Formats: sequence, C-alpha cells, structure tokens
Amino acid sequence: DIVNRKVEHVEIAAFENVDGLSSSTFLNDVILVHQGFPGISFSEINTKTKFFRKEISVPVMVTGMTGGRNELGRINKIIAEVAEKFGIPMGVGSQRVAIEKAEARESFAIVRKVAPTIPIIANLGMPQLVKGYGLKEFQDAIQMIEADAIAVHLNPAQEVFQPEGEPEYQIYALEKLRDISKELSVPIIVKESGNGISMETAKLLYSYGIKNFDTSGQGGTNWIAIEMIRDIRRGNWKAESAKNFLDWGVPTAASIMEVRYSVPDSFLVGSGGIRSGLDAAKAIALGADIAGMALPVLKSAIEGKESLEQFFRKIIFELKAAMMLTGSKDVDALKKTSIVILGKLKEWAEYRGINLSIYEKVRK
Amino acid sequence: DIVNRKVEHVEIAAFENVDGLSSSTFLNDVILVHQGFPGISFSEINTKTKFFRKEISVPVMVTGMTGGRNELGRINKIIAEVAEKFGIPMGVGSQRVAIEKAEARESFAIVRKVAPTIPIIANLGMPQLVKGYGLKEFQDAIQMIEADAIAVHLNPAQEVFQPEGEPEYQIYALEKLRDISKELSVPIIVKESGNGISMETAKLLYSYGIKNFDTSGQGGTNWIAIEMIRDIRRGNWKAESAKNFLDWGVPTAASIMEVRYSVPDSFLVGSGGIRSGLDAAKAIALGADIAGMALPVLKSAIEGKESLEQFFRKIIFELKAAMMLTGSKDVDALKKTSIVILGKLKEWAEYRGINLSIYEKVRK
Amino acid sequence: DIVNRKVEHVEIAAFENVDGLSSSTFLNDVILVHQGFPGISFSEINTKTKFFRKEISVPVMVTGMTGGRNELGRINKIIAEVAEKFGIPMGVGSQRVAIEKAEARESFAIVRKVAPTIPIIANLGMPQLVKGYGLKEFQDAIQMIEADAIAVHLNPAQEVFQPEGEPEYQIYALEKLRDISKELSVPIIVKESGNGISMETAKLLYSYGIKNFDTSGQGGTNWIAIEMIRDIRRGNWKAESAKNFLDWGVPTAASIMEVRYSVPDSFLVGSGGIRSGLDAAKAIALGADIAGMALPVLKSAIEGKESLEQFFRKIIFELKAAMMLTGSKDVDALKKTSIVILGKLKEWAEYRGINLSIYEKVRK
Amino acid sequence: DIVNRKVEHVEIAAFENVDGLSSSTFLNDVILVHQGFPGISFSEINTKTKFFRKEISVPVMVTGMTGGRNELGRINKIIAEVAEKFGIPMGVGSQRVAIEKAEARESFAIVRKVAPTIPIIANLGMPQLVKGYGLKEFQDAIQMIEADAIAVHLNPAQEVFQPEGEPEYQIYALEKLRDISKELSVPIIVKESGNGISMETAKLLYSYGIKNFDTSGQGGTNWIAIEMIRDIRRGNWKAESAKNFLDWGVPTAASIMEVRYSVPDSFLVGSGGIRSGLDAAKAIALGADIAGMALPVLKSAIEGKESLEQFFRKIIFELKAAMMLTGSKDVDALKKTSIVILGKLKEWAEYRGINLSIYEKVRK
Ligand SMILES: Cc1cc2c(cc1C)N(C[C@H](O)[C@H](O)[C@H](O)COP(=O)(O)O)c1[nH]c(=O)[nH]c(=O)c1N2
Ligand SMILES: Cc1cc2c(cc1C)N(C[C@H](O)[C@H](O)[C@H](O)COP(=O)(O)O)c1[nH]c(=O)[nH]c(=O)c1N2
Ligand SMILES: Cc1cc2c(cc1C)N(C[C@H](O)[C@H](O)[C@H](O)COP(=O)(O)O)c1[nH]c(=O)[nH]c(=O)c1N2
Ligand SMILES: Cc1cc2c(cc1C)N(C[C@H](O)[C@H](O)[C@H](O)COP(=O)(O)O)c1[nH]c(=O)[nH]c(=O)c1N2
Ligand code: DMA
Ligand code: DMA
Ligand code: DMA
Ligand code: DMA
Ligand SMILES: [Mg+2]
Ligand SMILES: [Mg+2]
Ligand SMILES: [Mg+2]
Ligand SMILES: [Mg+2]
Repeated sequence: DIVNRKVEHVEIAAFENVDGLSSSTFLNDVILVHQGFPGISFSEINTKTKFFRKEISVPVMVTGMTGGRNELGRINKIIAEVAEKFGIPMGVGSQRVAIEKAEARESFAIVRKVAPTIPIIANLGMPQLVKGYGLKEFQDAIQMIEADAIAVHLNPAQEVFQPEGEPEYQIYALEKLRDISKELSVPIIVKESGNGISMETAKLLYSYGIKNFDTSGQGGTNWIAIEMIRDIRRGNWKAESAKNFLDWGVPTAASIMEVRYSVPDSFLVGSGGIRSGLDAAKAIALGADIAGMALPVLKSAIEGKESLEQFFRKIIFELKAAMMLTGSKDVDALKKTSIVILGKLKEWAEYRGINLSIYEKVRK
Repeated sequence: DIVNRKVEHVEIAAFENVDGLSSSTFLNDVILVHQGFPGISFSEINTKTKFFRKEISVPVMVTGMTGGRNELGRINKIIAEVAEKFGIPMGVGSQRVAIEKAEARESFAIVRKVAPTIPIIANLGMPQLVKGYGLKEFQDAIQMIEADAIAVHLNPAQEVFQPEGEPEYQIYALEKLRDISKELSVPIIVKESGNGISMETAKLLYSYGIKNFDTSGQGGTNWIAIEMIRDIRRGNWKAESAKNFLDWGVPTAASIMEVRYSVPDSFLVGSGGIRSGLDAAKAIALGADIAGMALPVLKSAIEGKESLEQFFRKIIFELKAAMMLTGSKDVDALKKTSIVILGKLKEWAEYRGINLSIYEKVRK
Repeated sequence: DIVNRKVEHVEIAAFENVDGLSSSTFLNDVILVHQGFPGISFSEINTKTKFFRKEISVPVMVTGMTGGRNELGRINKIIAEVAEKFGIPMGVGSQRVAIEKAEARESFAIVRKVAPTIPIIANLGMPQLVKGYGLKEFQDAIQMIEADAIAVHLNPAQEVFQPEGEPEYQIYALEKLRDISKELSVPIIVKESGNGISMETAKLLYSYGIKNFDTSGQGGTNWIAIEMIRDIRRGNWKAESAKNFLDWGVPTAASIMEVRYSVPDSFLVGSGGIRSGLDAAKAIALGADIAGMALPVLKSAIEGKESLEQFFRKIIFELKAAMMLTGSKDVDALKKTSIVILGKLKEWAEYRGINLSIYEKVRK
Repeated sequence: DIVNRKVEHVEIAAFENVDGLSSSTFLNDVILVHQGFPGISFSEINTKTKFFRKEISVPVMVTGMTGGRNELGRINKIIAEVAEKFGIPMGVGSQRVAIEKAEARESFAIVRKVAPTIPIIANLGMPQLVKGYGLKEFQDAIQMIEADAIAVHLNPAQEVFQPEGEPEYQIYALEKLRDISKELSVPIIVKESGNGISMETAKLLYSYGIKNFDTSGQGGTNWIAIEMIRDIRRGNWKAESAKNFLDWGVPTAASIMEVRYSVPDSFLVGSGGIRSGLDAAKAIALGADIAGMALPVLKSAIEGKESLEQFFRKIIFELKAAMMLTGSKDVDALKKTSIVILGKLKEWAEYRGINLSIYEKVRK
C-alpha cells in the first residue's frame, strides 16, 4: 500500500503537470558571462570530477526516485545501466518500502547488479529516524545495493499535504543521525525534496556533523503539487490548502547560494529543476560541486534505454558547450567562471545578508 | 435607510467583484523561509495567544462587518457561534444603526448570546465622534454585546466616494476619543477599513493614547470599489472619480511594517486581504500580533454554518503548515521566523526610511 | 495653410489615438501616502493658490492649444468661459498664425472678452525667435488678449518629424529672450510640448533669466505621434522614423523632479498626461506648483460647454479627494505631503544624481 | 561545400525568424535625455568622424556578411556601391572561402571596384589562425579588396552548434595574431558575431596588442538560432541543445559598457541588433565610436539598390534626430550627452563592478 503510493508518485510525476508548477528555480537570474575568445578547444574540455572516493565522468548525478515493486525496479534497472555506461552516480528512491517488505528488495538491488562501478547512493527519509530506524536499518539500506553513500531526505512540505503523511521532525532525529554516522562506513548526504535547503537548516545539520548537501530547491518537481493531486483524487480537503503552498520553498539557485555561503566547505549537489546542461553549468558555477537531476531522467527512462542515453548525451553536450563558451577547460574552472546575478535572486541574497564580495570569494 | 445601505454593503461585498479590485496587499513580496529540518512535530504546534485579558485558540480574528436588520443578525449569529466553537475573537459591524434604531439592537446582542466566552469587539465610526457621539454611546455599544473592546473605524476614503458619506475627520475627534478612553472599562482599537494605516497616522493616534491598531490595508475588500458600485447604481457622477482611486491606500504588508516600526509596542491586527492561513502566517511574521479577516468569513457564513466551520478548519491548517514549515512551535516563534522581503514592498520600506536592520530587531 | 495644420492638429489630437501612445508619465511610480485619520473635514479644504499677481481657485491650468480660424476660436471661447467660471488660468495656442494673418486674431481675443478676470497666458514658439520675432511680436501676442504672462514653447521633437517643421534652436534665441524679458511688463514661462524639460535644459534657461517652467513631459499628448500621422497621411518617409521616437523624452514625473531639483525656487507647472485630479495631486506633491492640462480639456470642449463644466467639477473633486486622503488642508500642505517613489522613476532619479534626502527637503 | 553554407547562412538570416530570437540588446535600458532647448539647428549637425586614416560621413559601418559565390558578390556589389555613395565603411564577409577557392575571389574584389574611396574591411575567422593561416593569408585577404583594415571574427558559439563547426580557440591563436600584426600594414579589428565581447575577453585581446573591437552583442542576428535551424533541417540532434542557448551571450549595450570600461582607449564599434539611427545614437552615447549594422543592410540590399539607399537615408535621419534632440552638434558631443541607465543593464553593470561614476568619466 506504500507500494501504491510509490507507483502513484511515479505516475503523477511522469504524466501530470507538476514540473515547475507555480514555482521557480531563480536560475533565470543567473547569467554565465560569454567569452568570445575561450582560450581552449572543445575537445580538450575535461568533465571528470570526484564523488567521494570515486571519480565520475561528468559532474552530474541522478538523484533518488523509485523502488518498491518490479515495474519500479525495471525503471531503476534502465537508469542504473545507462548511468554506469556514462560514469554518472545514481541515487535510488526511498528504501523504506524494502525495509518493510522483503519482496521490494530486488527492485533496489538490481541497480548494483547492472552498475558495478559507479557511485550508488542509498535513501531513507528523516521521518523514519524519528520512528525507530537506527543504525541497522541504515546498514541494510546500504548493503542492499553496496552503496557508496546514503542520502537522508527532508520532505516536511510533502508530508504536511500527503493524505497519509508523517510530519515529524523532532531534533532528537539529528542526535540519532549524528550517532549513526559514527558507525557507518559511508558518508551521509542530506537532501531536500523540492523545497530547498536554507542557511538555518544547513548550519543546523552542519552542527550535527553533516557536510554533504543536496539542495533539491523549488522550481523543478513540485511535491506539494503531487500531493495536491493525490488529495484531489481522494476528495481530501487538504488539496485547496496545498494549492496555496504551490510556490513554497527556497528556489534552487538561492539554495545553492545559501548552502555554499553558510557552509563554505560543504560538498554541494545543486538540484531541483535542472533540465539542461546549461542549468547544470549554472548550478555548478553558482557554488555546487555537482548538478543533480531526477524527473527528466524518469521521463526518459520510461521511454526506454535509448531515449535515456540520448538524454545524457544532450545534457553532457550542453554542459560542455557552457564550459567552452565560458573558457572553462575543466569543472574547477567552471566553479570559478564569471557570472552575473540579477533580479529576485539578487534581492533574495541581499535581504538574507549574502555579501556578494564574500560570496564570489567563497564560490571562487 | 442607513439599514438599506447595511444590506447593500453586504450584498455588494458578497456578490460583486470587489475583493482585491485593482489593488494589492504586497504580501507576494513577503517570503517565509522554508526550513527543511523544522525541529518540531506538527502535533506539538501551539497556536494559542493573548487577546487583551483573554486567551484565544488561534492568532486570527473576524473583524467587524454587519448588523442592523434581522437577516444581518442571522449572519452575525452564524459567525459568532462558529467563532465561539473555534476560540476566535469576533468584531461586529458598525453599531451606529443600533444607536439610531432600537430594532437594530438584537442583530448585535445575538452575538454574545451564542458566544459567551470569546473576545467580542464593539464598533463605531470616527465620523460619529465628530458628530456628537461621546462616552455614553461608546458604553451603549459596549454593553449591548458585553464587549471586551471597542473598535473605532477610520473610513475617510469610503466616505468621500459614498453617495451619502460623511468625510469629517477633525482633530477634535481625537481629543474626544482620548477623553472617552479615560472613562471606558475596555480597550479601544483603531482600525482602518481597506485603505491601511500609515506611520504618520499611527504616530498621531499613539500621541493621543491609542496603542491597539488594525491595519485593514488595501488588497482585500475594496471599499472605494463598493461605493463606486453604489454610485454607478444611482447614476451618481462620483463613480468615475472612485474608479481613479481604486488603487488608493497603504498595502496591507506595508501597513503592518509601518505600524510595527513607528509604534514598536503596539498591539497589532494585520488585516485587509488575508485569504489563507499562509497570508495570516506572513502577516504575523511581518509584525502583526494577529491576523484579521472579514470578507471571506462573510461569504462562508452566507453559505452556512458548516461552510464556515470548514473555512476556519482550512485557515488553521494552513496557518499551522506555515508554522511547521518555518520550524515555529508557537506564535512567538512565528513572529521571529526568517523572511525575505522583495520587490515593491522593499522599495516602499526603503523610500519610507524603514531601516531593515532596525525593522528586524523590532519585529524580532 | 499654417491655418490648416492648426485644424489638422486639433483633429488628430481630438480623434486619433495619440494620448500616451507608447509613452509614459512615470506617475504610476508615485504613490501619495494614505492617512486614515486626515485631521480635517472635506468642506474645509482650500484649493486657492497664487498665479503671478492673481489668485486662482484651484492649482490647475489649461495649457495652450489652439487659435487661428473661427471654429478654433469657438473652442477657445468655450474653454475660456468655463475657465472663467471656475477661476482657472488658461493659455491660448501658438499666436504665430495671428501675427501672420490678421483674420486669425479674433480667435484669440475672444478668450479675454469672455474671461475678463482669470490669468490668460499668451503663446509663441521658440523657433520664431531665431526667425525674426522679438519684442514687438511678444507685445502684440500679449495685448491681443491682455495676457498676464506669455509662454514660449519648446517643440524641437515635433519640428524634427513635422513635414514642414523648423528645427532651429540656436542659443541666440535665448539671448533674444533674455533681452525681451527686460522690456516686457508680464512674466515669461518656458514650456515643453510633450517631451519634457530636463535639468540641463532647466539650468540653461535659468542662466538666461527664466524662472517659470512648464514640464509638458512625455506620457500625455504625443506630438511625435501626431506628426507621424501627418507624415503617414502625406506618404512622407519620416513616418517610419517618428515611430522609432514615439517613446522619446522626459516622463512628466521625472521632469517635475528634475526641474524642482535643479531650480529649487522655480515657479513650476507640472503637465503632460495629467488626466485626473489624482494625477494633478501627484504632480503638485512631487514638486510642481500647479498641474497643467490640455488634451482632455479640448475633448470636452469639443463636446460642449456643459461637458467641459462637468469635466472640471470631476478634476476638482478628485484633487480634493486626494488632499482629504493625505490630510492636506490646502495646496501648501499637499506640496509637503508624504509620498513613495518606486520603480523606474526611482531608478531615473538615482542615475541622474537626484539625492532623495535633498529632494525631499526641496519639494518640501 | 563552404560555398553552400555561405548561401544557406544568407538565406536563413534574410528569410527565417532569427533577428533578436529570444535574445536582447538591453538598449531599452538606455535612455538618451531629451533636451527641449537643443542650442543648435538641425542643419548644422555634423556627423563626420574618423575611421583609422580616413574620414567617413556618418559614424555607422556595415559589418562583414558575405562573399563566396557570384550571387553573394552581387549583394556585396549593391552594399558597396551604396556605402560608397554615403561615405560609410563596409566590412566584407569571411574571406576563407576565397582563400580556398580562386573562383570566390571576384565576389569580394567587386567591393573595391565599386567603392574606391570608403574604408573597406577584410575578414577572417579566428579558428583559421589555429589551422594554418598566418601572415600570407591575412595579406591576401587584404590585397584582394585593397582593405584599410582586417576584422578577425570570434564565433565560438556559432562553431559549437554548427553541424560542421570548428570550436578551436587555443591561446596560440592570439600569439600568432600579435605576430601577424607586427608585419601587417593595416590595423586589426577583433569582432564577435552575435554573442558579444566581455571585459575578460577584451582585456585578454588587449594584452596581445588588439586595440580595435566590435561588440557584436546578442539581441540582433542570432547565429546560434541560425545554426539551430541548419541542425533542424538536417535532423542533427544539436538543434534541441542550441535552443537552450538562444539567449546566450553579452547583450550589445552591456558589451559596449564592458569594453569601453575595461579598455578606455579602445576604438569601439557598437553592433549586434542596431536597427535604427536611434539604436546607433544610443550605442555611441554609451561608449562606442561607431555603430555597426549587418542584417538589416542585407535585407535591404536583397530588395535592391534603391531600397538600401532609402534604408541609409532613414538611419542617418534618425541618428541626426537623436543628436538634435540631445543638443549634440557633432559626434563628440553625442559621446558625452546625458543618458539614463535602468533595469537589467543597471543590474548587469553593478554586479560586474562597473562603477557608474568612473563609467561616466571614461565614456566621456
Ligand atoms: C518520481 C520521483 C520520486 C522521488 C523523487 C522525485 C521523483 C520525480 N525525489 C526527489 C528527487 O530526488 C529530487 O530531489 C527532486 O525531484 C528535485 O529534482 P528534479 O526537479 O526532479 O530534477 C525523491 N527524493 C528522495 O530523496 N527520495 C525519494 O524516494 C524520492 N522520490
Ligand atoms: C460586508 C462588510 C462590511 C463591513 C466591513 C467589511 C465588509 C466585507 N468592514 C471592513 C472590515 O472590517 C475589514 O477591515 C476590511 O474589510 C478588510 O478585511 P477583508 O479584506 O474584508 O478581510 C467594516 N469595518 C468596520 O470597522 N466597521 C464596519 O461596520 C465595516 N463593515
Ligand atoms: C490640440 C493641441 C494643440 C497644441 C498643444 C496641445 C494640444 C492637445 N500644445 C501642448 C500642450 O499645451 C501641452 O504642453 C501638451 O499637450 C501636454 O499636455 P497634455 O498631455 O495635452 O495634457 C501646445 N503647446 C503650446 O505651447 N502651444 C501650442 O500652440 C500647442 N498646441
Ligand atoms: C548573412 C550574415 C553573414 C555573416 C554575419 C551576419 C549576417 C547576417 N556576420 C556577423 C555580423 O557581421 C554581425 O556581427 C552580427 O550579424 C550582428 O549584427 P546585426 O545584428 O546583424 O546588425 C559575420 N561576421 C563576420 O565577421 N564574418 C562573416 O563571415 C559573417 N557573416
Ligand atoms: C520526493 C520524496 C522524498 C518522495 C518519497 O516520499 P514518501 O514519503 O512516499 O517516501 P517514504 O516511502 O520514505 O515514506
Ligand atoms: C467598511 C466600513 C467601515 C463600513 C461601514 O461604513 P458606513 O459609513 O456605512 O458605517 P456607519 O453605519 O458607521 O456609517
Ligand atoms: C504642440 C505645439 C507646441 C504645437 C504648435 O506647433 P507649431 O509648430 O505648428 O506652432 P507654430 O504655429 O507656432 O509653428
Ligand atoms: C557570423 C559569422 C562570423 C559567420 C561566418 O561563419 P563561418 O564559420 O561559415 O565562417 P568561415 O567561412 O570563416 O568559416
Ligand atoms: Mg515519507
Ligand atoms: Mg460612516
Ligand atoms: Mg512651429
Ligand atoms: Mg567558421
């Protein structure tokens, strides 16, 4: 029955209108400065970068989405085999459903069978830490796919509007997560799920030892929309309230700025509405180490292996065109390339006390 | 005949297009910062707060609207009994009509019969203070409903365009109000009626002893539109002039800032176009002690008791979602939560000498 | 034939779409701060003010438009008799046509027959000063209507696009104007004609003794558009060029700021797209001494005396509404009332070095 | 092969929708301040200016476009003979095609036969410098048309999306350019091609001795769009990627500021979406020495000699109208005339560290 949410989630995400619904990444307020003399040739552009103890071919990852039933595993299988082929890391979807039901397990393990070398990232929700999950459940999530890291997701907005949601985010959870991390052999990433990570939340997680963040800002998949749709579907009164919250959250671009600023040494995934290699380039230039994507990977995967391969080919070409046209021979140069910040993003940073001088120095 | 006006007011506000007509709250310029780790659980959120010497369940009030005839009293009955059920304060409409006609009295008194515990707020207009009302009339308004406070409304814009209107706001009235307040056993609130309270107005009222304010800013019920409609209806020439004034006034959000800034210890109702618990959260976060609402309460009340009950359930849920998602365990924490101010509201504050640093400290 | 262009000007201005065509006054960036406690009564509001040596009932004037043929004089007759009834000053149209043709004279003189007490303002164009006009022609313009002042118009944008235009604006014209002003027994006002007065132009005129200005900024009657239509009509190639210039000039609001700032002691008419008594209030609050209007007066005058009477009644009502609602018992108080400046006007002032503190003090 | 590309470029530029496609010059953020007293007469305005060792009649040039086949030469012939008649300089299109194929030569030489006195500017692409071209090729391009200068184009964005493009911009190319310039008897201009010159690029070029720049900013011909169209036509996958890059580049107005700022003594052509004499005047007032145009000259030339004569007549009239209306007797006075800069261009300059005070002094 958690298993039908799982398919309903994928079905609404894949086929309903929830991508950027009434929301914004603020990435239109970021401009990469064009260099008419790049100083490089396209063919010498190098996109390799570090992902924990592995090297990856591109600074992009697929973030966690699904798992829990065999048709969901077939999607994970297509994503994982193509991610392997391209040398990109892949997070799986929440593994709760496979801690609760042994028959859900293969729909996650298939990822590692088909992708033996790339970084694979486990996944469990914060609310499960408040309800009993502890070290052993983390280790089971991890071994089930021989993960190189585990992502713990924050989705309080989703849970608030979810018909059968669990909006429990007591501080005790962080004490538990900090303890669990002492004992785990792989790092923890804390990621949002469409509503973004602010500086208050990043400093707080940081105070409990978390150094790896995934912004998942607003502007991309709108989980408040997804749950609004599930509410409409059951005639649940919450739907009209969800609609008032459609634009709730920290935009992706602002979240990247807030996390890089407030935790200058964090390992940062910039995600939530990254739809092109140009978006990916902007995310990294603003301050992320890697760009994350979920929804468009799902939509291509459902179309098939070849559609997904073409999708990555296009993302990668678009990333390298942005590096070419900013004179960035490598990911490190991209992180330092010249930008312009305009509009609401600029007003957001100013109000929030993001001194642009210190900002430029910190993103580099 | 003032009784026909009372009827025509309700009918135009309920059924014509005057909610936010050519006007704006500026609340879209206020963003509540999302906290992906709230640090609390939904179920522990506490919405109680003080309203003078009483405790109320939710920091929201229904502000004054109607009374004067038995159908108007049936509306007041429904609002009051639901307000009583939910532990929320209720203002009644202008009681002038019941000072002038004894047969109008029961349409107000019904409120206290059906709501014996909640704060009830009496109502008289400023222009009646310059025309002979004094202490006794205030006391009669109060005792008629065993009121816990009396609201004196400012409606000069309305009066100017009213067919019918009395635009008399001589300073003598304030002298009289200050004198009356010496003798009254309950507090006075001064409220606008759709065009908002500016800093010069709030400082002037304060200089005469007024400490309780209700912004009633523009962007909600447009009273200049309502009178425009009454002018059209009678082929009165003033209609075309009212139309040029549709966007006149201080936007709610700016008014909240101006009042809180210029009278930092004021008790503040933030109202005028509050249409969701999210709007209510923003109002409180910006500087108000409570959020006030009138028009959407009227619309639900007209549909009936159950519709009105559902409306409050939804407002309260939305308020709590916004507290949850900012990590606000209680009203006091919401007042201090992180915000961003952008766009025209930012420009309005800057031009008016609202130093944002000092604003932050003052709102807390 | 000059007589024909005068006919054609009125016809295009009255009947074609040239009011505010692709242009803006920037008055939407000026907000008058609402005072919910005005401290006054509508009936005590005083709108009297000084116009040179006379008193006028309202701080509004009708600016120069027409004259030159008998049907044009019938329009001047109607405007003048209504202006007399209301105690408002009236400028006449360029009197060149009546210096050149004695039969054109009565169409100006009728103004003074019918309006024996109000200020009447004569009119000649700056280009004529470089083409032979001097003292005697000014004195002839003045005595023809026993004028209390003479306006000299600037219209270089119009003359550039006019099929038979004279774009001659040699500095010698100012030397001549300065000399003439020594000898004249009435004051000179220099007025633009839909393209506005900048600070450089105001300071230059001031250096030659000019102390009285009429901004005639962009956003109201678009004279470039008028000449563009005349060019289309004659298949003149210039029409396409005029179209690129439709939005050329200083917006009225900016021009009022520029002139009041750069010449703090000037006598200032704020005009160019004043369409309501609210616009008129904003213009005075921004820095003008009086609001000027031309096109809407022509349109009403063409419809008849009673239409024109109704029009002034509405402007006056709207002006007094705005004074009531800002707590302005008189014109002097309106000049000092609180405002907000936002948007492009704000950015215009900042780029042009208009320090807002010193601005606030100067407008007063 | 390349001859076919040359024909398809002209056809797509002339007849498809690529002029300003999803892009912007930012010239709408530049306002020339109107001067109601210009202090000059239209007939005394002088538009002459220097272009290296020649005098040209108007501060406008036609920038390089075509050549390579006899129908392309017939367009070159028409533009050249009209340019000659008007005293305006003309660049030819890339001469690569005529270095590779001797039959393409006459389509360039024709320009000098028909325009013996005006400056003619040769053209080669920067990629060819890394691919074997050097002094001799430059000298051939120059003698082929007895050029007064040679433009070297930057088009890395075009090359990236061009189906058969060569994105090779190694620093060695600049080393070679600098060496060539020692030996050449005419100056070098470095020009972009629709995507604009940033300060980092201008400083880098300057460091290798280049002092002559042509902004060719985004907002006019969109070469990324043109190549997108060629990719669509060939079902080449890159088209979808080009589409994501449609708004890539430095807007013309921003590029003019960046170059004039970071290289104050540069000789500077402002181009990329100059469509009227008004645009031309803005470009010069902002900091360019001359305004450049390509696409609208092509579309006129294709209609014929008389159409192109009419086009120039219009551009020059518009330019002079803008001088007239700013009080600019000559090109030098235009470069110093008062402007306002607003909106995104203002935010762009602030973010990029362009101090407006120092900007003003340098643009003069
Ligand atoms: C269908 C599907 C389902 C999930 C997701 C999304 C998608 C589309 N996402 C959130 C996802 O990883 C990502 O953070 C957000 O979707 C923002 O990225 P995009 O805008 O989708 O690129 C998500 N995140 C998570 O941490 N655990 C989960 O199980 C899921 N589930
Ligand atoms: C039908 C009706 C009639 C009244 C009002 C409202 C409406 C809708 N309001 C104004 C109300 O108290 C509130 O200040 C404004 O309407 C702004 O709130 P809303 O935007 O309507 O939530 C009101 N104000 C008051 O002080 N005395 C009054 O009698 C009236 N009457
Ligand atoms: C039909 C007509 C004819 C003229 C004008 C206007 C109109 C509408 N105006 C310009 C006028 O006085 C005013 O400066 C502008 O029209 C801007 O004000 P409005 O936007 O029209 O209110 C004008 N100005 C002036 O100095 N002498 C002239 O003779 C003319 N004639
Ligand atoms: C048909 C065509 C062909 C060419 C171009 C343009 C056009 C439209 N342009 C670029 C051009 O010179 C100019 O920099 C840009 O087109 C921007 O100016 P416009 O917006 O077209 O005025 C160009 N530039 C150049 O240096 N060498 C050339 O071969 C070409 N070819
Ligand atoms: C976007 C995201 C985190 C989806 C998981 O939602 P959920 O609450 O259904 O996950 P779980 O299965 O962990 O409860
Ligand atoms: C919004 C508002 C204050 C309505 C009451 O106006 P009114 O002038 O009809 O009230 P009263 O009956 O007190 O004159
Ligand atoms: C708007 C305005 C000033 C019109 C008079 O133009 P004009 O050039 O025809 O006047 P004159 O008859 O004085 O040339
Ligand atoms: C806009 C511009 C510079 C066009 C020349 O393009 P190209 O790559 O076809 O030129 P070349 O013939 O020099 O390769
Ligand atoms: Mg969950
Ligand atoms: Mg009243
Ligand atoms: Mg004239
Ligand atoms: Mg090339």
